[PDB]
Amino acid sequence: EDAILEHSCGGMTVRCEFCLSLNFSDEKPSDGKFTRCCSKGKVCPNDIHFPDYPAYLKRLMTNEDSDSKNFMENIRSINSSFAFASMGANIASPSGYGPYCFRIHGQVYHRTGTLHPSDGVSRKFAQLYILDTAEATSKRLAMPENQGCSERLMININNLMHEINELTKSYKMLHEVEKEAQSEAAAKGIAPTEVTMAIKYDRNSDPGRYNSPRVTEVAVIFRNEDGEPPFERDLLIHCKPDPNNPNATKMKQISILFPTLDAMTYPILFPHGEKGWGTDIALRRVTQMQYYGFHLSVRDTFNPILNAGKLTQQFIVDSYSKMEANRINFIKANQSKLRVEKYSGLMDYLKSRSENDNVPIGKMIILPSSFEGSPRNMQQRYQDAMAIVTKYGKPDLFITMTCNPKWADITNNLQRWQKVENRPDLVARVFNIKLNALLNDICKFHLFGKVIAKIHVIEFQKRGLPHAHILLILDSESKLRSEDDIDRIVKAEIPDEDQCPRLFQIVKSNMVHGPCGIQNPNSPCMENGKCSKGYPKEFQNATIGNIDGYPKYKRRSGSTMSIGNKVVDNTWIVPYNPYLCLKYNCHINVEVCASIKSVKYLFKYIYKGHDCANIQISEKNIINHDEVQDFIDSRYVSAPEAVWRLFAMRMHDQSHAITRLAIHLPNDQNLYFHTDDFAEVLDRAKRHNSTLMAWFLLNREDSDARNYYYWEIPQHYVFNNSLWTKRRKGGNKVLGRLFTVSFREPERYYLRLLLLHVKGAISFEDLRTVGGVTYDTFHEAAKHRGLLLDDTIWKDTIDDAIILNMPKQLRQLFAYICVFGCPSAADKLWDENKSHFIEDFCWKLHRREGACVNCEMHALNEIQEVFTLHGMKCSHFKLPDYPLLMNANTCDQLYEQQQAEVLINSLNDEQLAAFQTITSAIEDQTVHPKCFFLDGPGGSGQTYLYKVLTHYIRGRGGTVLPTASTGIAANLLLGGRTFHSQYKLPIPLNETSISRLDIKSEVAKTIKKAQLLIIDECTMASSHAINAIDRLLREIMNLNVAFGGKVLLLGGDFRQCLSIVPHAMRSAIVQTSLKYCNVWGCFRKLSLKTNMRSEDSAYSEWLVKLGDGKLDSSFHLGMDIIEIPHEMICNGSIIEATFGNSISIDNIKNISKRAILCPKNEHVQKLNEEILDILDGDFHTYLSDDSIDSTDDAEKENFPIEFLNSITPSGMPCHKLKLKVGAIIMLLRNLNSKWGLCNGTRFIIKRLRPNIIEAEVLTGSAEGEVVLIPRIDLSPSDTGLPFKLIRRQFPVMPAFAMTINKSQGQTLDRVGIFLPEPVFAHGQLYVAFSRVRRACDVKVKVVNTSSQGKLVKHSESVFTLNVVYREIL
DNA sequence: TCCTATATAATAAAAGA
Ligand SMILES: [Zn+2]
Repeated sequence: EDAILEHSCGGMTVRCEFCLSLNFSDEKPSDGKFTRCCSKGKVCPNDIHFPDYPAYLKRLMTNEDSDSKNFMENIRSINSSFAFASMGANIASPSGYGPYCFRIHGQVYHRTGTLHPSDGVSRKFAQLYILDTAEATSKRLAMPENQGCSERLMININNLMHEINELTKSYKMLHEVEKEAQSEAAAKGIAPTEVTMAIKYDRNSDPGRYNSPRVTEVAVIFRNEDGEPPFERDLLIHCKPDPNNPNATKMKQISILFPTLDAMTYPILFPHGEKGWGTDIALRRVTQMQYYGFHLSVRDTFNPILNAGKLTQQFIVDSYSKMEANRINFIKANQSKLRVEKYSGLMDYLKSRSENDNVPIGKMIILPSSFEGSPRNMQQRYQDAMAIVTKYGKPDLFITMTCNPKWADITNNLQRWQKVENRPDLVARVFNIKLNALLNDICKFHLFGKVIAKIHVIEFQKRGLPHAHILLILDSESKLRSEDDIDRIVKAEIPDEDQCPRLFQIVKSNMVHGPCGIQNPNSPCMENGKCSKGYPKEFQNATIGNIDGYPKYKRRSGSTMSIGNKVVDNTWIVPYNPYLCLKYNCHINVEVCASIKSVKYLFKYIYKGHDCANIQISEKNIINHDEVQDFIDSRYVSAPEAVWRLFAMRMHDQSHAITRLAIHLPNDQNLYFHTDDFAEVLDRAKRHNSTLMAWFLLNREDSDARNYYYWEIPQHYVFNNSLWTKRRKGGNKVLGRLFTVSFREPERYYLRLLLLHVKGAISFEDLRTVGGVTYDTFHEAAKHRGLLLDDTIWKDTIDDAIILNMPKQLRQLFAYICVFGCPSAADKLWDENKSHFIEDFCWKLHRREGACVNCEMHALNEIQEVFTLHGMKCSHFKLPDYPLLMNANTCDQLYEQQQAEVLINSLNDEQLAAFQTITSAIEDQTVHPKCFFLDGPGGSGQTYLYKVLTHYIRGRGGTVLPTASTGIAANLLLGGRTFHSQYKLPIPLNETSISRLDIKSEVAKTIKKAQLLIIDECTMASSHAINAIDRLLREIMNLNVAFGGKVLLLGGDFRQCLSIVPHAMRSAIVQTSLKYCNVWGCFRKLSLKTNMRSEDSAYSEWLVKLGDGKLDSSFHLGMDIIEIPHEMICNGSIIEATFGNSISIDNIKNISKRAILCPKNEHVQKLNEEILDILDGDFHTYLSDDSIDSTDDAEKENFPIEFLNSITPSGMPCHKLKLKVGAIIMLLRNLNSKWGLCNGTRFIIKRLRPNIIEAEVLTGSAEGEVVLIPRIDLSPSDTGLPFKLIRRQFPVMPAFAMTINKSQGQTLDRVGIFLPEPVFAHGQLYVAFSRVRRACDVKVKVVNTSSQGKLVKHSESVFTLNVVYREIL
């Protein structure tokens, strides 16, 4: 009403003294000098006379001239025609002959390979194109109504350009060059060709509106590995021929950093030439951002850059691509190589340093790239956002705001000739002034109560309108716990027209409807559903009960208004707040979050880079109707985003910054040193102090610091130059976090516990000292303080095993408990029960109770084997230590040679050919990249080659080092190890990832000697992991050739499901795969598609077709629709058919192989319960104890134990496990991969007792050994959850039914697929069908729904969706 | 919206109330 007045910017009256520049009053900085317009007084024009803009072009740009309308419509084409330089593009040529240059979207482009390099080697060039987006007018353009600039206009501009432009004499215009290319083509008879670009639209857009001419009309499409804009692009200059000298070359190449590129590329914007602003005239030398900043500003004198219609959009989008690429490359080029080594190691090396010895010291570290989109930067932002939630608790309010193009402030400023779409600068500046005002109201004015913490991220839509998502964590006093509070903040109904007319109009247009969420929300094909026909229903109450985990607000039926000749009721009014909507006239949606799980989904807004789209380029021939089509997946940048990034405007803001503290052993710190300056490091080392060491000094000299614990010191002090100083500026609170340390180093784990609970430590000695008595080790000190976990559960588990009387298993149980579970005192258990553990060894070696030596040693050695695989040693656990024995893997050379000869004879013809190529490469002495990828359907053929190759190489005396991506795959291969263990790659795997293996370590020597390295499942391996293997191999060898010139055999099948990513769309997922990595070019493909099926050869052929998406028989009914063979479909209950009518303890072994597969985990849990009920037996309930590892005692209050019990994150055991004798169970942890236990290893329960479960292995090498599985501590694999849940439960899950993606490696004799809803991934259906060898053994049941079931109404046949991404295969 | 392989340790740079 009168009280609420719309926010007014106040006009552009204010101007800076240093330079004339019209700026809004709010934008003025505190100092009084505007940074963007002139960098204070630092930026000034050079003293060169500035020519006036030519009159004829100015009259055309304004509407005054008669032919002005035509000029504005064709500005993109006219500018390109008179330009002196061109951009290269790669397009396939029909008939093998193409014109030298072709026109795409109104800009001249030249085929890659038009200029052949004098060196004779052609650099790879990334592809960047400018796309018009609104090519709906192509049909009118094709029609000869005008669409030629009227001819007279072209002649008049051409005459003006020659008279006023000096460059014309030196360089020919593109329009003349294009004619010459056509003339050469005409003589050869090469046909004229037309090139067109199309975008497959994404499902995210404003409802019913996309690609609006008003929202955007120009964009850059670019493809690069990490989404960074490409530095290397091809620009070719055509030079007018000189009669005097034939030496001059017509084609020369200029890089993105050529000095006068701007004047050459865009002639209309700078007509006079390389004079005035076209030449370098910025003074006091000026960075690229500063130059663009000066030009894109509004001043009284006419500015060509902001008043040129479509060209203005192209200039801004092209300039952002050039500026970002130049900054990223310059920073990377000017980077010193850095190496990190511990202080103890460097000092030891220096004392024993060999004179004149060149040895690399330490591990290489690669510093992060500047671009925000790069993976490492994004991961840090997510971790920082997560800790604000952990400390301040669950978020209370989520608010989203979107720009309105018809806002009064944007319209009044625009001059009559300009249109909102043509000028991007005003939209970005007005939005920033408004967002800052709303942000201030919420926090500075305490709107919606006191706000403690805030996170805000701005993302641009395909239309290009900017929208910002804000999350607010309120203080405890104002937290919303009542229906009365929820109603005042959020309202979901149409306002009374008489009571509040202005509000009624704002709600009527901005928030009238929400797109119905039925497969496609934006598409208006569901016209009825699009407006007022959506999920919300008349609840009639605030009901903040989290029924579905989302509160449902009050909606009352019976109120409706007329919009677009339609009636929309209270069913669909997006939740809106009155004061905010009245003040800023734009769509503001306020929603309340009442579940911590709701944030888990919402936090993913901060994980994106640029918008992702799919573009297909087609070349067509007029003479004959021949078209060639190619598919490119590339990032998209709109014009409004580019102006936002070019100016210094923030895209992410967090209220509290985070400082990371360090936990280090007493003599080991971290020093980072440049490789060349080794001598300086020795002097610098004494001075360097890490955060922990500094804390000791602050305690020694300051009384006040004693009160705070080590974790809280960052909040009250700041670190500069290796010292801590008090902070008196009232600066942004910094939270402070301590990292988590793993049990692999026991002392460091004990140190973390002491720092968390001990305060006022003068020096390391004080931390160990407790109650006036020093203790020799950190572990002893912790026990006396009493901050250690109880070991009662472990003692009981060991006692039960002794009663069982099976000795070998008891020794294994001790190893599994110590490595995975954390035992405070392992030594005590071993000493008390030593006789029971070593009883078997005593009986065989020394008859009955004989007295001899090494009986204990033999027992300890068996336990040590499990420790070696995980990397721990017996000394760490304080067990008695005996020196390790030595054995040789190669064994008999004669035996390996004889076995190899027989295997070679049985190989198939395609297989034999592969053996010959791999053997030849090992013999060849030339230094050339030697990487081979073995393709072909996943199956028996690939494994047999690995066996024959290993035998042949061992026979010649060389060594092979087999490794595999998954634990189950590793068990099959001899001596299998997970590739993440062999090369010790970091678990997050960001772009800057380096292997932790030491160059001089014994393991490194083994990799150097090995002739061949084999990876069983490349499909699972991500691009980052393959890159890290390349760096380590290059470092160990002296060569710089890819992969150290070592033969590699990364066999894999790409039809199977790709590696899961936390959030991505089709365009995002394809780029991270091995195919889009740079090293892929060197790889040479060997094909092994010969099919090896014991029976039902027809079934194998059908599987390949489903995987390749070649089945198009029913595609006519719908896209991606296939028909299952009739015999397989089963109306009857899938449980009865797949597992058999009879399920009993007596016959469980016969039906053990069979299993049921379902797409979503929820359905799987329901099926498992029913089968368990039918089985005879008595239910035993094993409960679990769950805790959150935390740096703060209060953090536990925010997430209560009752909440932790309910959550069951993927890859973790259930809180309440119900199991009965004869059930099938699957291990969820690798444990001992070599012996047989793995990520699968399904077992049949034999006996169940408290604290111990006895099972028999149904799959893998063990095949029937009896293993006892103890409780172990399991932690969530994903980092999405804010807290780290440590839950101890038997690592087991009921396994009668498994999700399709958990069954990639298992082989099942009979399988039944139950599909409640259609599949949603890369290889989902293919994996489910592939498990069974023959067609008769698959039974499928489909539930009828909108997209699946009997799609033809009169046809009794069932159709299901098959999803395959064509680009990956 | 969903699905979840591996399973240990986490960067050099100035400046404000
Ligand atoms: Zn200025």
